[PDB]
Amino acid sequence: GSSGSSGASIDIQIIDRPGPPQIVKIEDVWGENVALTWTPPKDDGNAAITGYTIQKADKKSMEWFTVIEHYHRTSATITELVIGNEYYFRVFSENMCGLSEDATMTKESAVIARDGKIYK
Repeated sequence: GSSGSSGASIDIQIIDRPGPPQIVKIEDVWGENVALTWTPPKDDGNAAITGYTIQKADKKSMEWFTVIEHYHRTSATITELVIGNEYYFRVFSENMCGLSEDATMTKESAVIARDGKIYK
């Protein structure tokens, strides 16, 4: 097919805390590293999305420890992971306001193990 769309005369410039990422998935997990994959915002209209803060936590103390801040890419490889357990992860949104009030937590947890299934 073929179609387009263009035409508007308004500048909705309403600054405010950045929302969470469209979604957050886990590319995969191998050895003692985890691969996270979050999608970009649908807004992206206020403050150049500086980056995205990642936080990992275990199902033991559910403690969140700043993994990375003011990032760039949309994917980051986690480290320091113990094989034979699970862990969570949440991606935040920064720019100027601060950290997104809410974070898109992986629908599921990543099971650490010395293996990798190429499901894609």
